[PDB]
This record gives sequence, C-alpha cells and structure tokens, in this order.
Amino acid sequence: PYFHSFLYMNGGLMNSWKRRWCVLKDETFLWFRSKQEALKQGWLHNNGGGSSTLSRRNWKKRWFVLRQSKLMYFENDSEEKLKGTVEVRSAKEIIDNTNKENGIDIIMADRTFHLIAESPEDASQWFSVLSQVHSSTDQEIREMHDEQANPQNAVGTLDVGLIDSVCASDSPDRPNSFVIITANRVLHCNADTPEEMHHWITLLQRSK
Repeated sequence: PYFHSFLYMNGGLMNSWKRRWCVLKDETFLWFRSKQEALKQGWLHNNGGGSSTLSRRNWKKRWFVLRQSKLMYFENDSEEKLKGTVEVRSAKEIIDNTNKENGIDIIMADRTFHLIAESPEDASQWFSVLSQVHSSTDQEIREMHDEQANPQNAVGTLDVGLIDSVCASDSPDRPNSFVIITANRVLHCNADTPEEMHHWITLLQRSK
C-alpha cells in the first residue's frame, strides 16, 4: 500500500467516533473495523459448530479470519468476540462447491462445516487458501502471503480522484483532526499523532 494506519472517523448522524484501520493503495482510500492481517478474511454464512441439525435459515453470518492452520470466526468484523476455531490441517478434506451454492465444505471428524459466500470468486479464494494450508508443512505455511486488503470487507471506500478538498480541522478537542470533502460526501478523521495527520493530508491530495 501507499500508506496505512488506524484513524478515528465521523459523527454521522449521532456524533459517533470509531477507530478504523485505513489504507490507501492504487488511488483508493478504504477503512475497516480492524486491521486486515490474515491469509484471508471475510463474511461467510455457516452452521455454527458444524451442526448437521441446524436449518439453513438459522445459519448465522460470521466474520472469518484464517491465520495459520487455524480458521477462526467472530461475531463481527471488529473481531471483538471469538465465536469459534477450526484447525484446517485436521480436516479430512476440503470440497469446492462454488458451482452449486458458492460454498466450501470442511469435512471434519463426524461433521462437516459449511462455509457459504456471496460470489463464486469469493468461494474460489476461500477454497484455494483452505486447500493449500490443509496440505502444507509449518514452514510452507509461514511462507504464505497475507491477502491484500479486500474492498469487499471495507466499511467504506473512496477514489482519491473524487476528493475535492483535504484540510486540517482546527478543532480544540481534536488537534490532529482533518476533513475529507467530496461532491456528495464529507468525512472527518483524527490521527494519534500530528505527523500521522499531516502525512494523510499530504497523501490524499493527489487527484481531481
């Protein structure tokens, strides 16, 4: 990426500030609820625990993070509440079902974990990384690259080309706060340090 860091953003319709992990790359500014540091991360509908009794209607959407041989998932993309953990290399096999349901199966001991995505490409990516870690030594795993930040996981995105103005918000309570202004949108940001801010000001003024 060009640059990345955490940033505190907005006050939408209730003056609510949230810590967001932000990244600029290929002229797109994007912000997440947490740092994207994993081989793959994303939302997937799944039968919790690998229950064969659960009905597909009751399959909850969770936030999956695959880090080494451990495919874990959370309640939110904030990764605040760990909901479960599957050790991929202990699976019997992984099955590519992207053509029937945009899904992947992880066949475990007595049960199978169904992972359903919303697109064939997303299902293909998951199957690919899962299939690879499953048949890979510790060394060959520690050698694997973290996926690049996915635009589909971002809370919101912004083409720098649409930026009309990037200015420092001279606010008393937020000395490192700055405003990003577009034709149909305005968003406030805050940095931990003044240099982090000035750096963002510099980087974001490059297009339009």
